[PDB]
Amino acid sequence: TQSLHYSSPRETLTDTIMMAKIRKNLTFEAINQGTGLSLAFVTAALLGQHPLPEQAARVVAEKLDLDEDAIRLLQTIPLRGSIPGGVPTDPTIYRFYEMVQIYGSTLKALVHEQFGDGIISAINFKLDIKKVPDPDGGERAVITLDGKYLPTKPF
Amino acid sequence: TQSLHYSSPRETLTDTIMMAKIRKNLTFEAINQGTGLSLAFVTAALLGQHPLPEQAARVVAEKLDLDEDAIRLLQTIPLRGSIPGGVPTDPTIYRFYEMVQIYGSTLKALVHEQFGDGIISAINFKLDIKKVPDPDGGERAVITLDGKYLPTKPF
Amino acid sequence: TQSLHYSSPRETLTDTIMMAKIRKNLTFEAINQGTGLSLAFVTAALLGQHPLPEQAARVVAEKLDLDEDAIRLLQTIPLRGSIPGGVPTDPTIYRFYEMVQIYGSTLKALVHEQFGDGIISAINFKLDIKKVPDPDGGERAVITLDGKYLPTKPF
Amino acid sequence: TQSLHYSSPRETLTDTIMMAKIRKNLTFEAINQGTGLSLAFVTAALLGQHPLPEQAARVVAEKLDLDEDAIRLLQTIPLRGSIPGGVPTDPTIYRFYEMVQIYGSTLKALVHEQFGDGIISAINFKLDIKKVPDPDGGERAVITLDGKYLPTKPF
Amino acid sequence: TQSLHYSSPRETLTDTIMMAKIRKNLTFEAINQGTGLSLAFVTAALLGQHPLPEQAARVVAEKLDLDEDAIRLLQTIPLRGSIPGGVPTDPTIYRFYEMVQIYGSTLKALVHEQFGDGIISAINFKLDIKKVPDPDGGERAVITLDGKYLPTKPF
Amino acid sequence: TQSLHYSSPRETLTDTIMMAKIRKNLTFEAINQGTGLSLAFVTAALLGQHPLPEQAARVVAEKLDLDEDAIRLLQTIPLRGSIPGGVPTDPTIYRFYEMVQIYGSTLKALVHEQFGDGIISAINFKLDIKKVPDPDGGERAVITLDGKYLPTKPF
Amino acid sequence: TQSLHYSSPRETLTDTIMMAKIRKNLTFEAINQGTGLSLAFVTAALLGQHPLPEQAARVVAEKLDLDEDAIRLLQTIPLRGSIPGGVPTDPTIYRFYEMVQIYGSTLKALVHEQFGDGIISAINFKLDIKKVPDPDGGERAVITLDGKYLPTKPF
Amino acid sequence: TQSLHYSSPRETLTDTIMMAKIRKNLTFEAINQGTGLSLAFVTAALLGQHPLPEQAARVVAEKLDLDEDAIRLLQTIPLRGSIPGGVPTDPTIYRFYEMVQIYGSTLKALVHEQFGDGIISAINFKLDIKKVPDPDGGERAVITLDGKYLPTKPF
Amino acid sequence: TQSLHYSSPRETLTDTIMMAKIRKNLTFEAINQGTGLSLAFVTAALLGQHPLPEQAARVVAEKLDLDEDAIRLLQTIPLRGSIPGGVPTDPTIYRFYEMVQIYGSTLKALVHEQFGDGIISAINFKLDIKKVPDPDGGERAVITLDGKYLPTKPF
Amino acid sequence: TQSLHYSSPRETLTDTIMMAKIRKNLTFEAINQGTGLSLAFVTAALLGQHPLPEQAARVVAEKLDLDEDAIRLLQTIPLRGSIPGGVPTDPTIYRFYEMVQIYGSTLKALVHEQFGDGIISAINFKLDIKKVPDPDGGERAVITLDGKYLPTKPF
Repeated sequence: TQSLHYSSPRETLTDTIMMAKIRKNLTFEAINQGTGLSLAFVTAALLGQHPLPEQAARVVAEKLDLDEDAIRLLQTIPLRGSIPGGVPTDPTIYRFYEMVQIYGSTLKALVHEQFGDGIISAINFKLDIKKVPDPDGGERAVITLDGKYLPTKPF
Repeated sequence: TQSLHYSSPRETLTDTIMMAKIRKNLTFEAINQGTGLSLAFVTAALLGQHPLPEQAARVVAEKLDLDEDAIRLLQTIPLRGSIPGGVPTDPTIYRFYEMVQIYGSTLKALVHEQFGDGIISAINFKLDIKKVPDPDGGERAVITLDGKYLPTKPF
Repeated sequence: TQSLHYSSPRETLTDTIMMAKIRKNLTFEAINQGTGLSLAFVTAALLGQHPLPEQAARVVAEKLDLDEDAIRLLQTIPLRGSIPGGVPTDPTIYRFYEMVQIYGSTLKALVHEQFGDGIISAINFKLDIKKVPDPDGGERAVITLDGKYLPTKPF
Repeated sequence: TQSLHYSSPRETLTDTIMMAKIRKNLTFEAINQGTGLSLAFVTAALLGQHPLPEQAARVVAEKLDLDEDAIRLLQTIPLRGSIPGGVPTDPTIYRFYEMVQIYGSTLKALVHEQFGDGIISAINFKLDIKKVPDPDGGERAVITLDGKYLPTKPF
Repeated sequence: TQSLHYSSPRETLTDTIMMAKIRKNLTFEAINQGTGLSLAFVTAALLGQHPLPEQAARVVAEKLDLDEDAIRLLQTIPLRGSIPGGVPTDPTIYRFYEMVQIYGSTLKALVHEQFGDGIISAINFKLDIKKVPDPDGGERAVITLDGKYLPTKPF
Repeated sequence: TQSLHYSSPRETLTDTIMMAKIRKNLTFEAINQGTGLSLAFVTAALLGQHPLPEQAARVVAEKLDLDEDAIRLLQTIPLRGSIPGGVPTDPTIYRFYEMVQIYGSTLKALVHEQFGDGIISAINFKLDIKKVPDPDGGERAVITLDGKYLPTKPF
Repeated sequence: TQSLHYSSPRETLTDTIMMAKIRKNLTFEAINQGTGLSLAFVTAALLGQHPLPEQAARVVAEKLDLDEDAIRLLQTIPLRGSIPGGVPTDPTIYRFYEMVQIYGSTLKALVHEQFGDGIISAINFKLDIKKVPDPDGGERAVITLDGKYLPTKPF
Repeated sequence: TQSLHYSSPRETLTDTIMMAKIRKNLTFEAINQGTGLSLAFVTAALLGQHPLPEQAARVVAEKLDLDEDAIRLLQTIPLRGSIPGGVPTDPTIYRFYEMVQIYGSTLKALVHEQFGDGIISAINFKLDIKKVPDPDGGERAVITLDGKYLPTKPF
Repeated sequence: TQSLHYSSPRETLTDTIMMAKIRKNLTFEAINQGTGLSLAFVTAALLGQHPLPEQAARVVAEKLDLDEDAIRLLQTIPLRGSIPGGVPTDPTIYRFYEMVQIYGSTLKALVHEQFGDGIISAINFKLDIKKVPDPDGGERAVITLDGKYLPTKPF
Repeated sequence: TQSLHYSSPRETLTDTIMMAKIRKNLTFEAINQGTGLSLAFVTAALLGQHPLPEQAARVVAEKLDLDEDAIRLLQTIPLRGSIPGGVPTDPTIYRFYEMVQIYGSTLKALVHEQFGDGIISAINFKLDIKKVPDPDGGERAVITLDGKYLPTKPF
């Protein structure tokens, strides 16, 4: 599996993808139909953060009119990172950034209390987002971060 | 309810709290017994990120030998933020920071697709962490971020 | 409703809008006539910070000679943020930045005193600017920031 | 009128003031009674961002048990700035920071359109915060920024 | 008068201006003949930091062979700031930056002693530079900064 | 003449000086009477930016009740720089910082046009502040930066 | 097992350890005798980057005269990170920093080629340093970084 | 041997190289066959961090369809550095960055203990990566950093 | 003599120069033959850091196939600075950067001890590089920094 | 020889050294008599950038009245770096920083032309400063940087 150490070719591909999606007024849910993969994984891949397996790349390529060069690039492992410079200003992204700023020390404390020394993985890891009704009217998003506990063992 | 615009008095209190917890070899779960509040909220408060109601402040104060000045400070709204300088280096905290760096644009995209313009709140918001078994051996942490959808409406 | 996680396409559209506005010597007030929306909101959208509803987008597009791709892009939710790098050097923008630097702790202190724990929203939010005469000669700007109070409650 | 070019002595006085306010469970509104000055100005002065005139300094000192060294220091012009490092992490302050990040270019645009070249002053300037009911239940903060227009004229 | 909230179109114009000036081997003094404006103001405008009024723009446009689009853009209020990133490395610019680094606290102290609380304006402001002989051989530059004092008064 | 490569000793001495100046209600002009040196030079020295000759160090020491250790430290060449971090937030200091941000490229252009390649010195340099009335009411500061021209010649 | 979200207490302990090591002229190899653990791990723990098991903590505490509070702190999981601000200036540390700056893209490229998508762990990880003779005279250091491959798999 | 002090021409060549490698679905191991040099060195050179000797440049050029301009550029000494801005966000590179962040002080300590004052070279230096089975299933990467010891000797 | 306040025109010219130098396989010493100027001065000019006198500009232009526009640009005083962002990552440049980081306070201390208050000039300044054999085998660079002492005198 | 990975204890020692040197009015030249070492090396060590061998430490300790704890700490290898934050503001240090900013690319270019690929060492390295008369009046400093060339060779 090929990989890139710089982001500019994948950012160009992502821009080609987004302009086709907006021109055709598609949803990510619709683009993902037939990949057999979870919506969050494929969306992240279309946005430049994961490789797609070849079959999923060709399924999404048919819906967005991508050429063979684009299909090849969609299968490459990218230089990951979706917030240029690390600190977002967009309010939607910032709220998730803010959760980590405020609750980061609590997450560390409770991980070590309940699991032990080590980390919760961001690689052996699954993300998903669910819309649920709010009991007081309106809607809520339940974002689930599901990661393997990897212990730190004295050697 | 009183508030502070600078963090040094609360950091001093947090250090008093942690040295009592380590000296007495207590868990956060044990300190929280009798508050009637969720473990994640009270842990964040002990770590300097929330005010406690007076009853919860006095319950935890009895377990950690805190004086009346400390009880008063525990009830104040703090200057929040738990990662000095915004960018963590500790690997445990960093993994949560990393999730937002990689999946931030995906979260934005799927929020706007499934909810619309606006944000998922970090204020009308609940966090919790659950330990569950991994089907392949080991354990996993399921962290749930549960926030109200607040729309952006043209005016 | 479509959205973008990166700013380059909306920055290009904004430049197209600004060069047409300058070539035609139009005002924002004149562009805004007949949009059904407030001048501050539509101006922010033209400058790349909000989506416009379809009919308002078509009204401004006719005055500025924009095509159907530009009309679609005007309706997309953007990656928000109008000050590259966060810190402005332009004196006009800097004064508003400076108001927050100097009065930020005062705002926090009085929000908590008069409302309680939590925030004043920048999303459930309206801005407007009004010109008033100064009694000592000259003119003043009255800028109104009108945000919903969102409480932080123990959970 | 004396002044300081560094913040540490004034930060010590602000800490002494906040610890007294919290000990006595006072409000800024109650501390301000009898100064004849606006709540936002006097609050900012107590938080280290303005000098107070002598009579106002003596009124607030009597409620906070300040001594003569502290009364003299409260009358000094400080090195202003209330957000260490410029970028806030506290959510309450951040929302006002975010307002400028999002609408900064819009404010510039409308200032130049409605007033002309130049700035809206942050010095010939008045700030106030008002609480009002939201018609849908809850409350809103109406923050007014009232600044003189100073034009940039070719010489 | 029109304005821009981003610098790229004006940077392009400034480049066109400088390339014609170097190609024609002109001085700013000669370009400024007949504008009715001072050399420092017009030089700053040509370098992208001020608008020119229409007739002065046409006077400089004739000497530099600029088109009507360029003339219109010369009349726009720019996004101001002449040092990318804020910190200069060029020795000539750095010396003026260094004067403020070293004497900044002295300037604050003496402004407050001789004028009072408030600022010396950078907008109600005139700059000029004169060359005078040095009595011990050589030449000196006398740069004069002439700014209005704007008091900070209790409100 | 002794020198220091770190600022903390002169920062402590500057604090000693300012606490005495405020306690005694002195002006810098009064402290400087009898040094035979310029107010701006001696003020900068008291604020940690220059050494004083012994005679001048003893004159200011008598006014401020400084001891022989402080007199020796006043004669030491300091590590210069009066704005921690380089970027000021205090409005009074920032205005002078802004003057360089806005007019830095103009200063460069006109130095090279009127003097040649090289720099205007900040070392062979004199600073002075004058207060003059403004015709429209109020007052203006005329700040004079007078520096040697030092050419850059090929080698 | 206890943990800390801030580094100040472990930095204090590390200083106590280092002053005893220097006063007693001990080596890390001698302190490590009888801990049952590897020299690199125990050295990192003494320098504030790992917890020690209780018995190993007592072994090193006896050699360095540490008390029971220090022994408890040695067993706490710390806030990890050994380079304040991320970027070292010390030449010895900088060379290892430089290896990553220069070869980072090569490491990523060869990890993906030889293992696949994912990471080489810094937690399931062992470090050791060995001294070997250089054939051309002198000595070399062979530093071994031994990390588990953690794949990124489509989900 | 020619060299460049800026990276953009070499970044263009690296892009041409990566697009060819991806188009032809080649491995670095396959590209390196016939150079007689180590895989890590040649990979780094292809990624823009080393010059290649002429014969090695011609061997890799033939597999990637490089022309004579590109062969000459591959032989030039580049401006080295593979992480724009110094701080990586890509998780694969970050783990190696994190190794230095955590163990940097330990490496310094053990270098000085086992070798003496001075540095472990990053120039007289060899890097290699080896894949080995993990006894518990899966695989590990053994990365060897092999650097000359250069002492700091008092002169 | 003309001057520029932005670097992009000389960066383009420097690229033109280096592509010709590499294509032609020239040395800087060969390019400089016949200018009557020092290799370090002319090399810095070619790399965008000085203007050349006309005679020298035409000598280098003939060797490099530069046209009359490039000759005019070579005579222009540039915006100086050769390390984007100030901090180099290239090992060759970094070593000189490191020399100042390590010995900066020593240079200050010894300048003030041996010369007095003031600076060693980087403007009235000459740089040169010599290669000499090392007694132990290999080679050494002797770099000479020769600058005017400029005293700081009270005013 | 012992070493430290943090700078605070050595900064404290350096302060003790400088206060005794200023109190006794000594020169570094006089302190260095009888050490057997060069003035630049010993000055750097006193300023916290090098260890001294034991007998030289005792020689300087006698002249500055340092204790046995101080003598031991003078012998430790420090965490090196003499400019907090990397960027100096002091004019005397800044001039040497500026020499590297301006001539850094020229130094790289000429090192590669005259030596080859690799670096000029900052560790196998000697620095000295000499005062020489200027033929046009005044004095100059000749600073010599003498570093070993370390080649970068293919492996």
